[PDB]
Parts: sequence; structure tokens; C-alpha cells
Amino acid sequence: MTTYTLVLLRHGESTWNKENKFTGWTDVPLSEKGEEEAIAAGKYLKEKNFKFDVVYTSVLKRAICTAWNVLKTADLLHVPVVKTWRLNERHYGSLQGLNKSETAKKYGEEQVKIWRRSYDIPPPKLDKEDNRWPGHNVVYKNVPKDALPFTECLKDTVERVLPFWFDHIAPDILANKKVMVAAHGNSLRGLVKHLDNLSEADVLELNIPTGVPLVYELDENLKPIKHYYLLDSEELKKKMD
Amino acid sequence: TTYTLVLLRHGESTWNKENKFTGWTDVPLSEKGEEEAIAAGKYLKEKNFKFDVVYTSVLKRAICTAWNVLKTADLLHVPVVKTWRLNERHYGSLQGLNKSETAKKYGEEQVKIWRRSYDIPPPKLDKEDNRWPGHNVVYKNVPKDALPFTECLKDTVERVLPFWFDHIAPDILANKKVMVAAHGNSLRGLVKHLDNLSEADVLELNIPTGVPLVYELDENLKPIKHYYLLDSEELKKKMD
Amino acid sequence: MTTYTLVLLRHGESTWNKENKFTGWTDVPLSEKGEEEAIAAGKYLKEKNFKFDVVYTSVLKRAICTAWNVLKTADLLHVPVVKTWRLNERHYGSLQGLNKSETAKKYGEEQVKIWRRSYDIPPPKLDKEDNRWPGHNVVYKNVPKDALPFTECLKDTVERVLPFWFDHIAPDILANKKVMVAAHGNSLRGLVKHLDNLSEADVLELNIPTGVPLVYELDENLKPIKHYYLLDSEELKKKMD
Amino acid sequence: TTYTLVLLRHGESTWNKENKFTGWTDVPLSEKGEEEAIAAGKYLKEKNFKFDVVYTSVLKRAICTAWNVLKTADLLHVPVVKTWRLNERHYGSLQGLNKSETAKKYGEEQVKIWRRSYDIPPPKLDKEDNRWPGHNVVYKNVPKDALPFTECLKDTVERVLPFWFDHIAPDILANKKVMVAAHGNSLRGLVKHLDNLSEADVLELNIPTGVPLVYELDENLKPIKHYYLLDSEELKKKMD
Repeated sequence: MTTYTLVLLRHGESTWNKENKFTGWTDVPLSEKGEEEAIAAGKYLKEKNFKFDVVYTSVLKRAICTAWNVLKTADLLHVPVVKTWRLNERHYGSLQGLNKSETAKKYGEEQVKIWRRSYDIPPPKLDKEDNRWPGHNVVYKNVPKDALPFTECLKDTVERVLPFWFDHIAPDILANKKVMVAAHGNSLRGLVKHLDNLSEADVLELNIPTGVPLVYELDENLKPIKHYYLLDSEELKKKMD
Repeated sequence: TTYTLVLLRHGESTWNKENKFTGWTDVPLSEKGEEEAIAAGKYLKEKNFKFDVVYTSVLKRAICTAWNVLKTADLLHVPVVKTWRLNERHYGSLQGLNKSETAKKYGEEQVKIWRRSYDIPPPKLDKEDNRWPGHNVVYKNVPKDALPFTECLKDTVERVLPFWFDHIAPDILANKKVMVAAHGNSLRGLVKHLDNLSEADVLELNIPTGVPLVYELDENLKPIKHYYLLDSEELKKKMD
Repeated sequence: MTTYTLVLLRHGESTWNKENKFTGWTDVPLSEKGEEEAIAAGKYLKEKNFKFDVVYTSVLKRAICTAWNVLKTADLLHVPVVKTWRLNERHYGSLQGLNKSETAKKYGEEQVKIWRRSYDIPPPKLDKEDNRWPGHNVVYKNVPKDALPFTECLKDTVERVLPFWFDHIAPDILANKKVMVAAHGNSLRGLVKHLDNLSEADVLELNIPTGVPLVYELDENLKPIKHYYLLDSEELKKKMD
Repeated sequence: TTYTLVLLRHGESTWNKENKFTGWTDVPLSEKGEEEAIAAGKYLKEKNFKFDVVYTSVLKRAICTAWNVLKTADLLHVPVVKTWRLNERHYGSLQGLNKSETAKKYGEEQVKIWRRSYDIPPPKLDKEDNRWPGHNVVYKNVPKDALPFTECLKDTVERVLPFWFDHIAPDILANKKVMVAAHGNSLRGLVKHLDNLSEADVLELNIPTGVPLVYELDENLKPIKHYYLLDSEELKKKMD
């Protein structure tokens, strides 16, 4: 008898995408193009008449600008925005800032694949005393420093995402408010893993395109009914890589 | 003692050019207003001002000012909390009307009263007026009977102070750095409290746009002093 | 088509009621009898099947024990409780702690009546440096000291109550949750003044008995439909003084 | 450095006398449990311990302990925040059963495992069991799929730590005085973190009932030390 609507939105391209450095929690801005992706997304949302009561996002700039550009375009600047580290990209450990190929040559090309493409084998942990430690960064000034990863594997990311869904995202949906989550591909993958109740296998085969709204239709027990991408079926096919 | 409070008043909207009275009319920042917010931001950064929280109204000429400052200072991660209690002072039947049509309706004399008094609101709207804030989904979560049909500066001060007491001040008291990016009239409500000003002093005070106003406060939130964080003379030329 | 239910509950007798001192914000406990009043109220609520999602109360002990005894009796100890100075008794100024008759003889017997029974003429203001100033009292450690009265008249009490209704009590009711307000007669009178939209006149003629639940039935715009006391019509008649 | 954290574990319930495993079964404090909460309170007062906030579970043997302490210390005005994340560790199919009927069903050997391991939960309930927490209106605001069918100490630790990170610890970090009045297993989850304990050390540790456990912490929330705020020998006699 009753249906809920949730919107997941990955962030568009960033400065590092055309550079091949591992990024993780490194705070890179959107690029000209990823700015265009969030306005467009917003434009589509407006045209199809999606309204929001809450927007949840990471504390990483590239997702915050995404949420913001959507709301501006859709004329919902008044909508409250909740930012949480719990929505961040998967942390890349000592790999952060480092060049993908130059690390495929300072280690096996099969080592970087496990670290990149597996589910539960994390890259080398950072030291606390390294300057990339999140705990040195004022962004996390107001968060117990022991909550912050030295390194993550997708399973760690999922585990730190799900509390935020049960405590905040999910009550909201259950309270009859329309929520959008503008986060990162890995954190959004933690979210669909649970929603679609995916095995380790399938969730690793799942690729979420950038800048494309993912609409989930959920029942009274928040189990999906269906899920669809809001795009024209010519950009979507292109956008699927 | 610490506690540094900064107040930022938004730059002009698109309607300043058209001389249309705005009030709660949710009009966007003009391209000039926008740039002022960025200057303010370039200036806060250059003195190493940080914030743990931002407070703002629900009208977008105010929220973009917040945004621009945080983008410019590289503080995008900071919480932003938007309340109707920080809204511009409501402008009753004047909303949407330009100075001209306003003179033609009420005469230039009545309008000076509604623009210059503390006490005497402009003509009031009612529930058969599509400007009534109760019709505006932006407020679908406020008991409609909390929402103004019109306002004078006093009304504006009265609804702003609860938000000062319930949220702004307790944050300052926890050791938090807060910026309040809002509107002339809502900001003057804060000041009238902070500086213990009379009805008469609150009227003499204009707050320039795009200039951070910094308050240093003692452990009881009484100002030690306050200053505009801008150039010695550009500060005077901006008060116009 | 849709109806809301709000429960206002005054607190039962206190130690000072059988002493004749002006009490105001003075933190006196319930008496044996007022403890009995809150359990009974709770008992009636349980028997008639009233459930709560939130309880709002003052920060004065005598109302807190009331809320608590109701919830215990009604088996709702898990229900969150929000305590606010904004729900306090009307502040009695320099009168606090002082004896009603001994102040009818240190001043006109018509002066104490205006101070007691009028709407907008407050008793003499306390000094900050007096030990009765609320701002010295840790109960208010976490509240800007400039929010706290030196003295109140009912109009002041109403004015400081209504923000709490618009910000917190009212959204809750509007959100489909069942609320009880366990506060004080003067603060509850601020609340019905607004609900029934009473003149100054009528609200001053209004006497709320202690320990008796006051049920308001409200429509989609939170305007009352009806309001009734949950008691047997033999105690109620007795209890009306 | 400051930060004084106090942990208080509730006294016995009415079911300790009946030897019935409780878990999430919402059973009241025994008259003895009640009195322990008051002693704890008389002791906190006598050393002038204050709190700005109280954290507790949603089960009433824990909330009354909070209450009693605050009544005894004359701190009734203090906020009390009740979360399912601080609930006793769930006891699966054992809930409602006494030691006897438990031996008759599973044998005394399996039960020691479920009482003594870190890793191996008791037999799990399902949605056709009226003990399932999802049926209990107490949780009508929690997505049911967050709610346990059974638990071992590890499960209990895993769901308690988010509440430590999202609420308890940031309060300590703002300069707030917090007491956590809860259950043995939920409290041991806190300690396992605070003292950096292994799976093996967390098992050796019993927390006595009705004795405030005080932690002094450094600016990073690492303990400097911790002590039981009770009598030199009565402390040993209570560990039994």
C-alpha cells in the first residue's frame, strides 16, 4: 500500500581522475566536467519533480559540491545538509597520493589488483605520524581520532557506513521524508550491498557511474521494490564504464 | 578571554537593482552579492579565521553567502544550520513592489514610517494572499501560526532571540567558533542584545554588506570589543 | 479526517503547598501526596491506553518526578524525556522563599494581589548578586545567564513558553508523535492561552488542578476540537479548587 | 588533564533470584538493585561528582539506576539519553529460561560456551518468536534489520562502539561530564576500547554492580588511570 523513495548520487569526475593517483580520503575538488555532472543531475531531478527533505553527504569536498549544485539547480537550497565522515570514499592507506602505475612497479601488478579490486584485503596501513593521517586534518577536528582509518578495504567501508544508515538515513525514510545521499562509489556500494542484500561477489562486480541519480523504491520494511537510473538511455549506455 | 563571534550580512540581491522590497521573498544573490561573499571569505582565510559551525536563515541570498565563504576559506566540511528565525525582516504587503508602485499605493510618507520605525509594521497580509509564508513549502515543518503576516524590527528581534538563546549562544559557550551569515535586520537583533542597545540606537545602525563583523566576548558573552575585518577606509566607503 | 492527541499534566502537591511560601523557581520536591497524584495519573493513563513518544518537562524537580512516576506506572520508562527551563513555573522575583502573609504585611494586601493575580504586573526584580538569581544555580549552568528572569509576570512566562511550543512541542505533534507535557500551572496556562486562543481575561480565570491529565484533541492545523480531564466525575469536582 | 568519565553498571534484576537469563528481556530492578543505585549516588555526591549528561540503554533496570543516582545526588535536571546501542548483550533462545530448563535443553556444556566465549552466540531467534526485538514497540523507530536475533560479546561490542564514537566521546571532548549507566556487557565494550584490551582480557573482567568506575583520560581519550569509587575492601567483597 505504501512506497518510499530514496535517491543515491555518486559524485562526478574530479581533478585526480585525469591523473591516475590513488585518491581515497584526499580532499580533491570536482573538475569542470564533474561540476557539469551535478548540475545536470539536479536538472533531471527538477524536471521529474523529485523533492528532498534531507541531504546526507561525506565530508569530502567533491561530494559536498555535488549535493550543493543539485540543490541550487533544483531550487532546494533551504534543505538541511548533514555531512559525515561515515560517508567518505574508502580510505586507500599508504597508497593515497601515489601514482597507480608507479605503484604497479614498486610492487606486483597483482598486488595492486588485490588492494584495488578485492573485498577484504586492505592496502598497507598508514602511520599516525604520517601527514596523510586523517587525525591531523582539521576536517576531523570534532571526531575522536581513534574512529579514523589508517587504511580501508571495502568491507571496512561497508561496516562504517551501515551504522549511519541505521541511525540516521533509515529512520528518516521511515519518518516519511524524501532523502538524497550524495556520497562516493565505495560508500554508496556499502549501501546497496545491504539494500539489495548482495553477496561479497556481486557488490564487487557493481560499478556505479558518476553524476547519475540512482532511485530506489522501498517498501514499509525498507526492502527494495525496484531501482532505476534517471538518465536518457543513450547517455546511460555511454556512461556505463 | 576567547570567544570570537563573526557576523556576515549578505550582499545585494537581484532585486536591489529593481528597487523591489524583498522581505521573505526568496530572491537570489546578485552577481555582485555573490562576489562580496567571496571577498569576505578571502579575508577570513588571510587572517586564519576558522569556524566549527555556521548559522544561517532559510533564504538563499544568505545561504550562498555562507557557501561562498566556506568555499573560499576551504571550510566546506563545516555544519550549516538553516533556521527561519534568522530570516530577513518580513515586509508585509510591500513584498514584490518597487519603490514606485509603493508610493502610488500608500504615499511616500507611510513607507518611510515602515522602513524607518522600530514599532510600526507595514500593511499585513492574510491567508488569501499567495505571499503568505504559510503557503510556502519552505515552511511545511513550522506550525503556520508561528509565521508572520508582516513585521517591524521589533517583531524581527523577538523571534530571533530565542534562536540566540537556544542555539547560537550555547555553541559559543561550548568552545565553538560560529559565523552567522544572515540579513541586516536579523543581525541587528543579535547586536541589539550583545551591545545592550536601545530602540533608538538600533535604528541608527547600518551594517555594511560583505564585511565580517567580529565580536570578542567575555565568559558571560558580554562584548569586550567588536571590529570590521576590512581596510581602514574601504570600511567607511562601504557604509554608504 | 485526522486528529492529534496532546496530554498536559500539572504537577501534584509539593512540600511548600502546606507552608504558604511563594515558590516560583525554588526547587522544592513533591510531597507524599503529590507523589501519589503522579502515580494515579499514570495509572489512569495506562488503563485508558494512552501511549507517549516524547515527554517534555521543566527543569524543576517537582515536574520531573511527575513525568517519571507516570512513565514508571505506565511502563514507558524507555520514552525520551526533554527538560527545559522554558517550561518552568512563573518566576516570583524577590518574593521567592518569602511567606505569603508576612509579605501581605510588609506591603499592601492589594499589592500582593496584583503581583499574584494580574497578567502583566511583575513583582520586584531580583538582583544578579542575590543568591536566588537562577544564574548562580548549576541547574542553569548550560544556559546563557542572560536568558534567565530576575522576575516574571504571567505574560513573560507565556512569551518564554511559546517559542518552545513552536520549535519543539508543535513540530512533534505535527510529526504524528504522541506527546505529554508535564509542567507547571503557569507554564501550562501559557500553552492553553495559545491553544484555546484565550484573552488575557479568561486565562487568568483558568485554574488547572494538580495531578489531573488534560487531554487536548487537535486537528491538522493544531487547533483544538475538544479538551477533557481524565478523572472520575467525583474526584474532579472535589479536585476543582 | 581533565575528562573524568564515570561508568555505572546496574544492580541485579528480579530475575537474578529466579536464575532466569534476561538479555533484552525488559525486567525491573530488584529492590536490592535499586538500593545499590542509591549507594552509588550517595557516594558520587559525597565526592562532589557532577554530570552534564547521562547515557543509558532502553531497558529499565539501567534507566532506574540513572534515575536513582540523579535523585540521590540532586541532579534531576540533567539530560538523559537512552539508546538501544547500550542494551545488555542479547541472549537468544535463552531469554526467559532459567539455568535448569537451559541444562535440560542444550546440556550444561553448550551453555558455558555461550556464557563464557567472546565469539559464539547462543541459539538464534527468528521472526516467528515473540521474543524477537522487532515485535517490541520499544524499537518501533529502529529499522528492524538492525536488531539482533542473538548475540555474543563481540556482536555487543560492535554495536556499542558507534555510539561511543558518534555521541559519548564527542561529549567528553566538548568539556562535558558524562556518566554511562548501563550493563556489564555493554560497559565491557567501552572498556575493551578505552584500555586497548584483547579478546582474552575482556573475558577475565567482571565489573561489579553499584560501584562507580571512574576513568581519567588524556586529551586524546587514552586513560591515565581508572579506579572504583568505593571502600578499599568492600571493593574486593563485591567482585564475587
